[PDB]
Amino acid sequence: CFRNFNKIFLPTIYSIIFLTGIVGNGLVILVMGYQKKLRSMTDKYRLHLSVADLLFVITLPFWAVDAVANWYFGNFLCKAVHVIYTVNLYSSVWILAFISLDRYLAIVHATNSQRPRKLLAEKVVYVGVWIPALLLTIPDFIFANVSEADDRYICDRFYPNDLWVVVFQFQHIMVGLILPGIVILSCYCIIISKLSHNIFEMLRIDEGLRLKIYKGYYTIGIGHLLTKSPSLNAAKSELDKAIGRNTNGVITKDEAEKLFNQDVDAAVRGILRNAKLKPVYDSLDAVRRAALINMVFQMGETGVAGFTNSLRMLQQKRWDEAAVNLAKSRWYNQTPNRAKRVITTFRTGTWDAYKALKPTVILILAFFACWLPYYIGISIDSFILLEIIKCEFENTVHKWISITEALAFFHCCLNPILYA
Amino acid sequence: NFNKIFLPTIYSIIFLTGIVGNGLVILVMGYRSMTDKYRLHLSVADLLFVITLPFWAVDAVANWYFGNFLCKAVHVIYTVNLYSSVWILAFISLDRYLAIVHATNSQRPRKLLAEKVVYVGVWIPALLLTIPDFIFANVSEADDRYICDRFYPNDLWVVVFQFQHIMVGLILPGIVILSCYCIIISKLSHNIFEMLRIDEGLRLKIYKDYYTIGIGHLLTKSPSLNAAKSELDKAIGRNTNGVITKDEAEKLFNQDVDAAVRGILRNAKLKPVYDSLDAVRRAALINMVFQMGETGVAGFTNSLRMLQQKRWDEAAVNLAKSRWYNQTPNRAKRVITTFRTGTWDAYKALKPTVILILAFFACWLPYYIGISIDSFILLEIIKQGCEFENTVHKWISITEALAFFHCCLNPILYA
Ligand SMILES: CC1(C)CN2C(CS/C(=N\C3CCCCC3)NC3CCCCC3)=CSC2=N1
Ligand SMILES: CC1(C)CN2C(CS/C(=N\C3CCCCC3)NC3CCCCC3)=CSC2=N1
Repeated sequence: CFRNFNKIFLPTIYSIIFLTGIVGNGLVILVMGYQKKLRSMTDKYRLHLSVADLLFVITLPFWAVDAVANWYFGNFLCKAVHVIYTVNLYSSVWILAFISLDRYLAIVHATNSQRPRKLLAEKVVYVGVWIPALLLTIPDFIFANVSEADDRYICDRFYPNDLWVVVFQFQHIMVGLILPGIVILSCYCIIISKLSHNIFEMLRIDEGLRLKIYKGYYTIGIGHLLTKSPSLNAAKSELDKAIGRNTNGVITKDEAEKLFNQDVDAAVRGILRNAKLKPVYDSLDAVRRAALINMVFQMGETGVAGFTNSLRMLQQKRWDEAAVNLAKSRWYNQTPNRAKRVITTFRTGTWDAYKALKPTVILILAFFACWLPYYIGISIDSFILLEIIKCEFENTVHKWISITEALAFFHCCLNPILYA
Repeated sequence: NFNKIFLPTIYSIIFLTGIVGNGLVILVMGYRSMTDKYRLHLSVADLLFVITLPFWAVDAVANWYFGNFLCKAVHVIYTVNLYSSVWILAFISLDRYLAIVHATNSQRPRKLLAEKVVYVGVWIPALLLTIPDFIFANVSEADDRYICDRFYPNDLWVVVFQFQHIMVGLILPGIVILSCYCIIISKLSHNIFEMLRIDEGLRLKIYKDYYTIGIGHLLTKSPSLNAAKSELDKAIGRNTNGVITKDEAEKLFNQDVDAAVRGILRNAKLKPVYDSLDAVRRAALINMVFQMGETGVAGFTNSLRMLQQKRWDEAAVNLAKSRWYNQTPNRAKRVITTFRTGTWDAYKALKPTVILILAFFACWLPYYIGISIDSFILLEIIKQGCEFENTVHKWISITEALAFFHCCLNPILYA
């Protein structure tokens, strides 16, 4: 086979990203870099991400000049462009891994374990993400050179065997996607598990945990209504029907968690069906979502849906207005302290009655979305390389790899785009 | 040629030691400590591999006689064993981290991890990684002998799998093991801070008799604050002005503990006692050195005897008879309880885990040196020619079989 339809259209893509990326990241480093005021730890990591992108976007006119006609830059700049691309390739994804780590420490070890969150943001990021990637750039400092093949000069990495190619193109999948990707997905699974337990701890304080059958109808665990029927043996049959064994009126703390988690999912599925509740729950955050779930566990789907003004105020982020409006209700004088805690939870968004993770989820997912078509492409090239699929299809796939790598560069002008 | 005599030698020993060894381990807990239950998973993994070792010997001595199907089966059993063994040890490290660092926070997810996660994470992904070996291993009908091994389409397929092997087999499990150990070593070294914090007290200002900072750290014996600040400024390098941070106090405490351990390990009476003691009981001995000092603690000749003899109830009652106990009861009562129980109750086994993991990696270490050199020549960095190239290939052959002893170090671990 042999190695240009998208080569005068492709340089416009580097230019769009250079113009958006330089202006975008430039004003972020202008705002963040010289400011002292409102700094959640993720903003410090975002500055590291913005500086990494800014350094790399400066390299884009070179990519565009190389794509249009030639490489007039020389030996040193061929190495520099290649080293700046590698540092931005590894640091970016690893900054998101350190951002995901920060979230794990913020949700799981909030008070349980003092911050190492300060150390990762102030010092570790330099020698744990910056320096390794700055040293991983060494094979590109010498193997990347200027070729004077035809009157047209080609600047790229010239290794010696191919067996040197796959060992580095595996190092790229490992350090670039496998190692940081695991960290991010681990945090995203540990959090949602130990965050849907805070709902247990919130409702244990409010509804109460009873391991034996109590009443005013027959009840078990975190307020699980078994039957309205005036018969204890009928309550046993309803208990054994949805738990497994013939328990006989007594359950345990660990197995009580499961029963409650089933009622949480049933209420969540119900909220996602209610015309009034569905948009509000989708608008709210984890803690404020749990405060609304708490209300469904007490009033019910219809009971919550009734609070027209407050639900609209919760949907529109008007916290103090929603809390004041909710205080002027039937519920606030029915259960003064349970409503006091829930209202103040809706007011602040914290567990202070006993930290936003949502923009982080968007940032990582958008980065994953940017690089996804390139990963879809690169795999097919590796599939044809191993002789799994079969020359016209080979060079046409290479074409999409060129455009997807350039469309993936949009990840640079996104961290600044996130501030909407 | 010598490998026709030396490989069956290494196979025979490892077969007998491995079959009699792992066999016992299975039948013991075939009908409960969670660090053992994984050790049972290892015996099922290792015994299956030892069961295939006569095939290795027959095919090293003479011919492959066992057909195409059994060629694939030996390749799969080897692959399963390669990935399960190392990943069980990762889960062993993971369990200890949850047992030491999250002793209460994450109480029993270990009960699930050892019952459920082990099959979805160690067994299933290893048995699904057995697929390339199931396809590519076949019997080559060669001229004078039949050869059993994997034959891939191109040299690229070789690289893809022979590097995948280093990730899910060495980099990924090793990265888990090392990080777990790094956090355990940090939590138990933290834990001693909390002990002395309850006993010698923590503060960021000074006191006198004797100017002191942090957790009973004597700045100067001289009655001059200028010298107390001068000692403090130089203790943590940076300018202090007489004040330090809680996190900064740990740095001074670790310096005080490590220097005390450097004292104990350079003392003939205390070194055999400290080496024999566990993490919790080691901290209790250190606590005593912070109160009495080397010479003072080394004086309890009768007490130090039972501490290194695993007779706790005998040592505790003997120590309550000393001058030290009645003169200072509260602290001494709490330290005696530490030796007696091995728990932090006054304020989980770790050594077999560490030995098992170090012994496993030591077993595999020479093979990794040999496989490292072979990859250096294949990639063209080293150059002596083909003479040392076969010497390296002779090394890999011997070191790979010599690294099967890993199957043996689980039942042998009961010593
Ligand atoms: C991975 C990589 C850095 C490698 N590469 C490549 C191959 S090198 C290269 N130019 C540049 C890539 C990035 C650094 C500067 C040279 N080739 C040609 C040169 C003539 C015009 C078309 C592209 C294209 S896009 C890309 N990205
Ligand atoms: C990684 C691997 C399984 C690959 N391999 C090999 C190559 S296959 C093989 N026999 C067996 C190894 C493992 C499965 C059964 C075939 N070769 C020869 C046949 C001629 C005499 C020496 C051994 C030897 S030891 C080893 N280790």
